[PDB]
Amino acid sequence: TLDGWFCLHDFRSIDWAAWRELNPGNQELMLNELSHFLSDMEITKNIGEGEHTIYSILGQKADLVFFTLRDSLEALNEVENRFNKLAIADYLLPTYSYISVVELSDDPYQNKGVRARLYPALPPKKHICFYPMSKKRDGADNWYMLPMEERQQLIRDHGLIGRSYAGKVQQIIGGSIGFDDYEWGVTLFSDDALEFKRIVTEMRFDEASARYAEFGSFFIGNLLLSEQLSKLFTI
Amino acid sequence: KTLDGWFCLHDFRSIDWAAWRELNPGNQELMLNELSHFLSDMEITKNIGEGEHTIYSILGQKADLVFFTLRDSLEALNEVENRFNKLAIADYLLPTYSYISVVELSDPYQNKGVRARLYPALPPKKHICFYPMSKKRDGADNWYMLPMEERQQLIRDHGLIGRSYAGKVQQIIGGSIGFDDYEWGVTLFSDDALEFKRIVTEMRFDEASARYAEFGSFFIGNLLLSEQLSKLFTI
Amino acid sequence: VKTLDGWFCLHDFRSIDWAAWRELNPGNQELMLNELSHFLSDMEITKNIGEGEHTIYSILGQKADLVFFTLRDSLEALNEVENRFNKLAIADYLLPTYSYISVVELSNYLASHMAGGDDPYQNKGVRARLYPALPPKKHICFYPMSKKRDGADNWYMLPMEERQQLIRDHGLIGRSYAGKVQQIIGGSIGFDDYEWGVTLFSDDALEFKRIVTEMRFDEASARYAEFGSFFIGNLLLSEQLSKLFTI
Amino acid sequence: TLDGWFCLHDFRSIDWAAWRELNPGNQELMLNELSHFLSDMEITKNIGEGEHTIYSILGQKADLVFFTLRDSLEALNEVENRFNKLAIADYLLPTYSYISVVELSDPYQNKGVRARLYPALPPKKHICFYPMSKKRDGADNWYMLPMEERQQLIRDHGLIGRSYAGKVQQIIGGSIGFDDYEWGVTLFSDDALEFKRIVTEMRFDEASARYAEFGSFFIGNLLLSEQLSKLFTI
Amino acid sequence: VKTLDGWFCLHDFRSIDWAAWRELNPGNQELMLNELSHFLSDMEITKNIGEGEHTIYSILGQKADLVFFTLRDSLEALNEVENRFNKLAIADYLLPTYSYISVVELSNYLASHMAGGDDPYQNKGVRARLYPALPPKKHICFYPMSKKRDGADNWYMLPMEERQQLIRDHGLIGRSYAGKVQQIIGGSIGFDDYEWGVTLFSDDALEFKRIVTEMRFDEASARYAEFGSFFIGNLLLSEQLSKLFTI
Ligand SMILES: [K+]
Ligand SMILES: [K+]
Ligand SMILES: [K+]
Ligand SMILES: [K+]
Ligand SMILES: [K+]
Repeated sequence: TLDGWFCLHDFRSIDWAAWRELNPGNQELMLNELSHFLSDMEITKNIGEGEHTIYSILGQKADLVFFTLRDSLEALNEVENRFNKLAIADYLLPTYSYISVVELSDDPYQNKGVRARLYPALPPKKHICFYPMSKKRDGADNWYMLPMEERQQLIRDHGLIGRSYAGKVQQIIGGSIGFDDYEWGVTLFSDDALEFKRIVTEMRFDEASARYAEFGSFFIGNLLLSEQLSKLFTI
Repeated sequence: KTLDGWFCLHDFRSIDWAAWRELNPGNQELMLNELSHFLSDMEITKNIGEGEHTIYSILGQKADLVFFTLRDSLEALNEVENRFNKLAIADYLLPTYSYISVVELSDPYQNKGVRARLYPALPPKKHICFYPMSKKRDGADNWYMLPMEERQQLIRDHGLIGRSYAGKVQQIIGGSIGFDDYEWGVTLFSDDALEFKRIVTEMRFDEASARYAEFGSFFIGNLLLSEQLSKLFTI
Repeated sequence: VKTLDGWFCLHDFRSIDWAAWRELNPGNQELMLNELSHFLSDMEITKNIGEGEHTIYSILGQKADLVFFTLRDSLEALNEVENRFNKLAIADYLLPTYSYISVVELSNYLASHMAGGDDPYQNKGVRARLYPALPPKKHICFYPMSKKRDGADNWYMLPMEERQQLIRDHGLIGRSYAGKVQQIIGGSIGFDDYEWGVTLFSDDALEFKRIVTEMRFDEASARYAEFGSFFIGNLLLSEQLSKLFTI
Repeated sequence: TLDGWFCLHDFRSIDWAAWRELNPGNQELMLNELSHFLSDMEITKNIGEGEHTIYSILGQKADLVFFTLRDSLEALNEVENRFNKLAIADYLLPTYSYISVVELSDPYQNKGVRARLYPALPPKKHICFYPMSKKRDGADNWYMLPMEERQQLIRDHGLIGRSYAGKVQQIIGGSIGFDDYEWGVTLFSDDALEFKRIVTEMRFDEASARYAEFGSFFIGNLLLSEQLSKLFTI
Repeated sequence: VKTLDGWFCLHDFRSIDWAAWRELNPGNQELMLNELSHFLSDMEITKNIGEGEHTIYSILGQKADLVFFTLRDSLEALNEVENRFNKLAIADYLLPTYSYISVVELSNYLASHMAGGDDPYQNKGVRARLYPALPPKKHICFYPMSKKRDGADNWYMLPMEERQQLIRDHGLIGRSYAGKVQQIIGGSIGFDDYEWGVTLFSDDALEFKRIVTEMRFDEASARYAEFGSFFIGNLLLSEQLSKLFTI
């Protein structure tokens, strides 16, 4: 398999109780520093050395997710440390995270059609859906014990689903074997959140997932631009 | 395929009685008045027909209160969530659990009986019961690997039980595949709590649930009107 | 599959915040304990009029320091006890660690009374089970449990007569411990995370270990029982609460 | 099944941050109170009413374990409450605990049996604790086995512990009805590698291989009362 | 089913409390960083006299920020390092998030040395594996694991000759990533919650994903492996600390 950018899903909850105690002046300074940090990220993306986006997560799991993509673990780890060193980061409590690397099955690494997948531009879709997953190794339902022939056939039929949801849902698959607790981090983008439920359900009735898919938690959110972050942190 | 309605937020909170006690009577009253106006705007959204909301006092240590909110978009639902947390009193309402889903039903949308289910008016029943569930995918007991006909039969016989409790137990089924950790969010309303125990027990002896259902935690509570909030928060 | 249901129950486990408690002066500790004694006397009044029950046991281990087992005829009454308790000044030092909600349950697998076109709730023998007076046994044992639904071992796919047989044989063991162990079975399907909440009372702790062990070799439990956490404790009277909260 | 002393495994973590903020004056006073506490524990030991020991645990699970044995649940709980009421206990955060009773699958007045039911804790250099239960999962159901089969398994299992005798001392505490697992196993040895050897060897015997379910494992080093002041001294 | 055992191991995962650390002035932060430096210099001495090893990596994600992998020849020494570490003033800002105790292990499935009535612990080649020098690779990968004992897939019920074949085929994959991935196998049966603590080192993190994936398709792991949490990190030298702890 061919690998692309290293990915970080960073889920945060806003400590409103502490944030409320800050005067408007200091709240302004911390947001000013954040905007500067966000402009930094934008520059890295403009030179094609990374990607990033922010979505507001629903429910008590988190308030925000910071999805970041970079060319190396060193180039990903300093973003994480640089972010935590921000003043406002004290009010962004860690609730969950995920580490992965963009994954995909004559040089392919120059094929500009393949580059668009390994180093994907993040679409500004209204909504986002994230969940980790793994392939089962339980009794008769053991994905990794399947023959090469049958196992590939399951992947074939599975791919036809996402193929049918083209223009409705965009997927980013990140392998996490050796990097995190599950085997894949799946990120979905769409302007209609209902499409997330439809594709994952339709997938769940397909044998590939119906028999071998193990799922972690599901996180769903809405697009959050810089022009929306200010009113968000304004009580 | 299914039909979807309002997006749902079950927001469970525990009351920080230790912290709340430290507030003088004056400050406690101001925060209640701020909450009162918040609920007033919730009532506006309810009247205009762009959602619903209700509050119940939960029994046990899982929570003290549940804020069940329904809206016509995820943006609107996240708005209520953040706006709620920005309240002064919210600092004393600690998050213990939450669930995200959308009202689900298996043209119809302009059929005045269907929309009544997809956009349900919350009845002022004396008790509520909530629990998340999922259909199992474990060996011989795999719901999503069953033939279509066998599935319909199991759903059919399951449906027979629900209609037998009509007039005693009102249900709201919220699909959460792609939205949360389980596959459905079940909400029951009844004036007799024991009806919850009767319908869920009877269901559990039906094959659809007996063989294929997985259950999360169960939350039961009592109806709490806005007028009774002042008395509740008075030590 | 049918049940007779009595009092709604609350097992309220609490841990004592000794760090915060030792900061109060004896005068303030006295006022809080005074308010608690009043609260507990209120509970006793409800008991004396036959509209509920309550008891306190000291739990061993880090799971909890105290359990407050309370029984009431409605969830509105039960919740009110809960809210009223937390509003106590001393409750700020009683940290929640675990709880359970159930209702006293009598299943119809075996009979509890003669069936003669007759109202069971008027049967005093039945009422003594539905609305049980709590015995002042020296020790308590609580654990939630459920019936498995796992492949070949699926309790809820069994025929009625087969479940009857299993409950019957299970019962034989249960009644061999009559006079040594008293049992309160609370159904919690639809009310909590497990399907039942079992409370045992005895003047000898080892009896808890004996009955549960012997049950575990009986097919009803050996094959179909799924257990949660176990809690063991000692009876705590009001006349030794002041000694407990005194450092 | 014969039953002896009631047991408490009390695992604690040291709040170094809060402990550091205390000036050495308070720290010494709290350590003195703990010394008087442990002094009274030794009296109970010498008269023959109970036992106690302390071990420094490795890893983040805990820093210390207080293993206490008493004749009744009243006395055990009293020590537990007496311990928490100590000023120093505020800096000893609870991380894990276990309740059991010394189990032995008129014998009660025989010195030989009493040595088992009411065991003196050896001052071995190391300790190992883990809870466990017997499986009731599908075809692997220990409690649905015929007695004759179950007896042979226990017999084949017993042979292992006896070969490790003198190198590893074991205290089995039954916890059915008392805690979340069915047994609490405590091992003592002057060589921690012996723990790894006996548990490994046991796990290949059909009794544990097929029917054992384990909880968390805790390893620690012997810690005397005189070593506490230098442990808590930064 | 014997093993050769070397240094006792401690993986100490920590997270940086940036909020509290920020409140500290650079004068005090400097002082704590200096104390940490003297601590690591003492660790270097122990390493130079040959009484153990130690290294530090920066973990990615919220699981941790740092891991302090330490190796010693006794549990007394290993626990003293642990106690000394926490007694550091800077340690208050290093919150414990996870840990794993184990000992460097060589299984007897395949031979590590030739026969001869010849003590293996005197073999220079064996000692190099039991008391391994930590390679300064760019990245690290740690994960605990255990062999399954679930129904048909029961590793500990397998015949010896079958476990051998499985480990043999398993070893071929590991031996194929030579010069790219170095492995430290720490046995933890009786020491921690899993049966092994596996530590990988490589200058290319993708090799971790490559080896574990290929391994997971081999029957030994495809059928019998149980995995815990995975931790991925970047190498961090003592001179890089002050850089890291500068806001
Ligand atoms: K949120
Ligand atoms: K409550
Ligand atoms: K206790
Ligand atoms: K430790
Ligand atoms: K990190």
